[PDB]
Amino acid sequence: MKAYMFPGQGSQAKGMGRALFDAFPALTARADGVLGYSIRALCQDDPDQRLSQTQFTQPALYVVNALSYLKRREEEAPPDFLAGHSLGEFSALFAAGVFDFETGLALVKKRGELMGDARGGGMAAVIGLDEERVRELLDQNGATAVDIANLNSPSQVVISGAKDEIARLQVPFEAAGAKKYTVLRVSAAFHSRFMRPAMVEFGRFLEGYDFAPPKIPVISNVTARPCKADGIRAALSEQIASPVRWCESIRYLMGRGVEEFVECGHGIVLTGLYAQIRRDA
Ligand SMILES: [Ca+2]
Repeated sequence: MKAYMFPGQGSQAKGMGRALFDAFPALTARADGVLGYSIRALCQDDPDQRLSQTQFTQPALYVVNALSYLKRREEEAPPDFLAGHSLGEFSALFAAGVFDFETGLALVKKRGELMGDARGGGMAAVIGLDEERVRELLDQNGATAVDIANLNSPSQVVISGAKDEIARLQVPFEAAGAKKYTVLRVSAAFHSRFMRPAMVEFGRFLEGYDFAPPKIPVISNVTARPCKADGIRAALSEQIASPVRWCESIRYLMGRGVEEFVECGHGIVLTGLYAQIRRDA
């Protein structure tokens, strides 16, 4: 059995998707229709570093992920399971037939606007400590406005919360054995109950759409279990205010009997996470 993994923010790069745009002109033009700019120019030329601005990053990654998937479906057998990292979930649900290409793109455009417009708090990526050790350190250092935002591998965790606490935790984390601690360039403390207003707004936005049942199961970042057909809105809206349970999602699939994990989209970010999850499991 085989799973496709769709990457999210952080995996974008100038020049990405070039060959896919060439091969899928209809979807390239349809994407332009939703966005109002050339999607190819955004990805290839990266005008004014817009690719690092989340309201453009998210559409770019969605389109490249979606076209990467369709290329794979022409050339090899369908996957048995799908999973996407944050933005990646939207491309996973597109692949599963939950919504059409345009709808998915409209949803990520809105997601990018909400997250770009978000204010308050920050985030840091931590390499070299497990979840338990991270939780212990937050406690020990009195960081009661900081929580775990991403569980990406057994040694890769993202934390999220009050800006001053995110700053102050760096040295103690490094002294505890973190191989790297990097304060991220983001608008706000994503993936905490802090983002509840954005969650509510996105949920209400999603009421205006009509979804179809997934034809291939999609593992939710919120639950680390397959999305229910009647729970698409909760899975997508609550995701932005909930911890991203990526490591658990991959372990769930391994426990189900999935042996092959393939990254579907630009880069090798999820491939590297998979190597670490598999090495530990
Ligand atoms: Ca509806």
